[PDB]
Amino acid sequence: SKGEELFTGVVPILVELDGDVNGHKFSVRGEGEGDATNGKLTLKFICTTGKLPVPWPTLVTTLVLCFARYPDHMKQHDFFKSAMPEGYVQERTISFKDDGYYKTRAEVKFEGDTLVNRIELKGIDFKEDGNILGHKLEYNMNSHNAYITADKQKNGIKSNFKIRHNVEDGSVQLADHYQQNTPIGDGPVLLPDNHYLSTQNALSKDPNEKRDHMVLLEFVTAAGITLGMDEL
Repeated sequence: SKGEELFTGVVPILVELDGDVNGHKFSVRGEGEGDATNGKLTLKFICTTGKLPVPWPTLVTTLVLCFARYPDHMKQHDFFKSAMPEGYVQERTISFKDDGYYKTRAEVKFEGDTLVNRIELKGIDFKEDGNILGHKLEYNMNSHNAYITADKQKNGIKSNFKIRHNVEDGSVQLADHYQQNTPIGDGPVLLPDNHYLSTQNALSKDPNEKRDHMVLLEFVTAAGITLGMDEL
């Protein structure tokens, strides 16, 4: 598979999200670029419908793992780029402890020269003055490692991991992610050995932006697969 060859330079990114959480509807559009050689993403997200009714951090994981940096001696475990350009479907349920849950379905694929992430999100059973609908989460994102396993019986990968959102009162809101990815096209895809992605995020604001928005810098790097015997 020559999908990896599509990520050797800097690749423009488009993210479009339609959301509906407890009947609060919203849209987000993001634009930026990805640099898979460094595992680097830089995007600016706009809530195009006005006010985002959930905290920006709760959408970070939903708003392009094909840009993770896989070390050379792990390239054969990079499912995400192998599925390109025909792309993959990314599906999650994100269960917020003692609160509601998101269900997401995304298509990540190339459209022209641009990597596009198109997401449908439905949120259900949230408390209107909980941490999510009540906007009680701090504007940041803790670094986290997410374990990846192959899903042979689906030709894809799966992953479950916990995100820990800092609450404004010092407590922590748990967001349990269950994720599954499957290719869109029928080409050959890499089924990795078990490994993890290591992720860091920096969230900020654009001074000259009055719209509700999030400026995001993200690094994703693959790890967890051992070495030792490499002399070609």
